Amino acid sequence: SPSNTDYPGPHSFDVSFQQSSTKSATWTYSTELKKLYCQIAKTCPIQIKVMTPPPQGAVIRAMPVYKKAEHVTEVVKRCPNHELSREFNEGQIAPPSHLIRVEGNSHAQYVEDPITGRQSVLVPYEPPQVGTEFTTVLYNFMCNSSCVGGMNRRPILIIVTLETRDGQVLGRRCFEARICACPGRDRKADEDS
Amino acid sequence: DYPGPHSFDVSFQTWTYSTELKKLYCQIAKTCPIQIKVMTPPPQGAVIRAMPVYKKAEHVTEVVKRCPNHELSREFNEGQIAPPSHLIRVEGNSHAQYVEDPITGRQSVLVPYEPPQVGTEFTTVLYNFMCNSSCVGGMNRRPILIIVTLETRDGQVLGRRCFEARICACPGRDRKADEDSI
Amino acid sequence: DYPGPHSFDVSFQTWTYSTELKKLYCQIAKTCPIQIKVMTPPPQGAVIRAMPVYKKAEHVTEVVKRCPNHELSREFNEGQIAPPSHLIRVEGNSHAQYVEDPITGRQSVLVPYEPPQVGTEFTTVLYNFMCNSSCVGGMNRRPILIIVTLETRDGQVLGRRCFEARICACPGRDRKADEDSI
Amino acid sequence: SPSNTDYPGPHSFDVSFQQSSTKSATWTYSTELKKLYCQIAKTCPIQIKVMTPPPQGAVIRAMPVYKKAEHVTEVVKRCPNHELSREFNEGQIAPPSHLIRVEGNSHAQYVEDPITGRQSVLVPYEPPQVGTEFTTVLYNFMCNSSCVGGMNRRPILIIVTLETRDGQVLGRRCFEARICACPGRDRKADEDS
DNA sequence: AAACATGTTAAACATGTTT
DNA sequence: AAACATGTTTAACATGTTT
Ligand SMILES: [Zn+2]
Ligand SMILES: [Zn+2]
Ligand SMILES: [Zn+2]
Ligand SMILES: [Zn+2]
Repeated sequence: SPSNTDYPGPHSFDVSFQQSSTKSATWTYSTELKKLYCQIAKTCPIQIKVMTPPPQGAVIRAMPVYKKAEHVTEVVKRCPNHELSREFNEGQIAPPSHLIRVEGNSHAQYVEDPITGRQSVLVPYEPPQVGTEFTTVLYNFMCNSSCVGGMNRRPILIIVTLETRDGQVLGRRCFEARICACPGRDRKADEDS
Repeated sequence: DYPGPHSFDVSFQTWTYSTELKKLYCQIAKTCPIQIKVMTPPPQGAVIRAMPVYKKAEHVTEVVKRCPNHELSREFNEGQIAPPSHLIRVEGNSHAQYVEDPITGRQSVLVPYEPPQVGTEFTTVLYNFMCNSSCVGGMNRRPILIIVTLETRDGQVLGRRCFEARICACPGRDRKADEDSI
Repeated sequence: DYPGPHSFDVSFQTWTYSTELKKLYCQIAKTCPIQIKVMTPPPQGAVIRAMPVYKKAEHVTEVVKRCPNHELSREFNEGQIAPPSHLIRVEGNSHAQYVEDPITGRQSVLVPYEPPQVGTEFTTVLYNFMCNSSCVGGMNRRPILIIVTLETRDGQVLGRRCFEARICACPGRDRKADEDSI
Repeated sequence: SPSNTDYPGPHSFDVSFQQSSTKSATWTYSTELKKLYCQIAKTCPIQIKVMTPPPQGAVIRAMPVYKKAEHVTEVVKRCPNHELSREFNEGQIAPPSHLIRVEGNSHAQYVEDPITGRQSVLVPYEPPQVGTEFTTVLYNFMCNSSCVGGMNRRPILIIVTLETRDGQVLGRRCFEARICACPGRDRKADEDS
């Protein structure tokens, strides 16, 4: 069952979240809590930062997995309802079963591991734009973290991993993901807890 | 409106559409599913171009771009295929290509046509509008309307349909109130 | 409502019924006893068909099936006579037959009519509703109403009655609150 | 982050606002609230009064700065929209980025601090006209106090400072500035609050 | 049935524009 | 000035779940 410990690796790999506006309540992040609260199917900008240029076909794989020990062995797919619902799939090219999607990147390739059957999504690594210090990747989470027949409100967490073009892990960072309806409210309540 | 040889047509099933007002009310940067329907297979490369333009005769000659604020605000731009100036964007299609006319300077976005899915009866396109219908320094609340055109791989027009677009914050409210004027 | 020649009628004695709201509030997959009463013996094969349909004019044309989750979730399906797609089920009757209309695609369930028990005054049918009135990908909280129809063995209608169905989790609460709106 | 406390200084430095007509609703002042309510790009007359002639190159610098602690460190510039909009900049000589402008004075010089990057505008001090008790300076505020991509309705306040020709502060006065569309209405509502 | 978790639906408000 | 148009801010409401 895939590792979830932070491992900076030779390229000082790192992921962070910086707010796209100046509200914009579509999502929010508890650096303190290592939790990302965000709305379903909406877009989440995630900042990647290295300290030294990674290898060649270097890729960034984002994989979802249940937080709690009891479920870790269960794959994380979209609930039956959404995996068919006309919406979010109609003009889509991405596997309707996959939870995690990346928008704005034709090269993005979705993958199901033949043995573990674990779904994940990869994007070829490209350095930041000139004058920019972050490579930004656009993720989309396709099921509330409470879809019955899916996560059924079981905490999950994302494992973004920087890997060599032939799957060797060069770096890994994790954060708990909780896709809902009122990221604002929920984060707030979660913090008063 | 020009149905053309393939009896080209657009229709709609965070946004809403007044059939009889030929007006689309939708929130900014939110996704707009749009239905395309032909009667006979179009040529081969056949593309679907979506172009914005001002409704009022006063302003038709002025190109339609995103207001300066949005145009250069990391937000929505940062990790993006499309140019930050373009108002119309299409999501869910790597083949989608954005184009600026060298002479007219007009911005538009094309997407290669493809028959519907088996059993289906519509070629559905995903459009995103990236500036409110009121951005100062942009549309400055000047009504605009979208011109979706089915064209031949080399730019020959095969059909054209058009509806008024009004991307705001309360498409519901606005639509309703806009329905009160009668 | 069409009483018909046999003065056909439906009535009610985990669920509850607002007589004056013609609304049935009941929990999912729980059992609903429904009372049938005629005035004169119906024909011979005479059947009682229960069909679901959306109350709102907007959606009447759309068939009513179980949401995808329930439709294919071993739970409630595994060992079952009836099709997993069908919303309405009848328990306690081997003769009960489920039917999908080839043309309209509409789902429904029939049960052969039988006079009441001796001394009794009602033909009681046992209905099960298999999806909440709010299942995403199904009724998506769109009010539906049941159409129980007494028909002739060959499908001729002899009578029809109808009540609004709202299968939820707290029929008590919902009913009460739904009674507060007045 | 620039000081905002009133400091009369050796020359009994003072700023006040006296109404140019006898309506004229282009602006208004709540002496009581220390708030100036005024329309964008329109002209605001501000009265300067000393008690003893200031030094030589003595200047009057007006600098904008956010009121609330959370933003004080952020410079105050014109929102992107106005910094390009053909209007208000076409026949203008002043930096389209600058919020505060002074009209009716060729010697007025706009300045961006190389280190802090803070924009301000200076005007050489000149005593009142004969028989007059005030040196009047004409300011123009170039962005609503709600321009998105700019102040985004964040309260700001002006810091007019009397300084020696080589930047030594001889006096300073502050007032909250809220440039809007209906100074009348807004002030009224603000007072019923 | 109580206290709670969480998606759905919108109202009250702030503030520029039109009349 | 009074009304109108519109983005924003915040809340209430509906309903399955948990206790
Ligand atoms: Zn789901
Ligand atoms: Zn804009
Ligand atoms: Zn269901
Ligand atoms: Zn501005």
